[PDB]
Amino acid sequence: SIIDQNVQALFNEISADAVFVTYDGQNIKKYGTHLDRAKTAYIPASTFKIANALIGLENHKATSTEIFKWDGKPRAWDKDFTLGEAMQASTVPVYQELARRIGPSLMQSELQRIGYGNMQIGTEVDQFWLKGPLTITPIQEVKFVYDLAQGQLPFKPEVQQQVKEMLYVERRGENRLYAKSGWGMAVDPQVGWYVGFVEKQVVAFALNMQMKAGDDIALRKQLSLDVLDKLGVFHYL
Repeated sequence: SIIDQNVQALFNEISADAVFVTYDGQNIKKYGTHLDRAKTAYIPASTFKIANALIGLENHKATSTEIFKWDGKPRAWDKDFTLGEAMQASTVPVYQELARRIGPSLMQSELQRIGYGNMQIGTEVDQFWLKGPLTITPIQEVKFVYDLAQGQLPFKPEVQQQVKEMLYVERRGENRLYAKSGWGMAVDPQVGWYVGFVEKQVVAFALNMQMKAGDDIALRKQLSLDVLDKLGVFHYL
């Protein structure tokens, strides 16, 4: 139980309300300073690129090799991107284009079919994950990416594999970290995400915390890695 205590003391210096959820396919565990966040719905922000990529590839609106060309309008995003490149750079305009290719009718039925969050897209097909009304709980996120890791989402296995590897961050020996960050700036309060999984057996995780303008952009990932290390899920080299 000192493992749990070590994790909790990490959050002790973090002033922002935070929860960190893990899921190993059987047990949900919750850490942080405000555990109720785990069952509160928030906008997915850029964590929604996982579901967007899946829906896009599944419905033949893009391939993982296709290049989304820069249109010359300044946005490091000022270049051509594959979905994979755009995933890691978190290039919002690229995924907005993908959403526009899917269209509101397909996006709506797909989110309903897979049961993603509250499954609400409103009237703007390229804004709903950034401004609402789409919301999802951290627990929902961890179960979602857990299924992705296992190829058990309701998509073609090849589609799940392609998106899975777009999330690949690093390996340590044989252990692999997959992750996607998010920062919903257009909502009040702002929400920060770091969701992913470690493939050893799979342990999915979701950091979910309050954000404010000026916050360190690297904190989400460093905090998450520190926690995964303390839990012994992904030890530092």
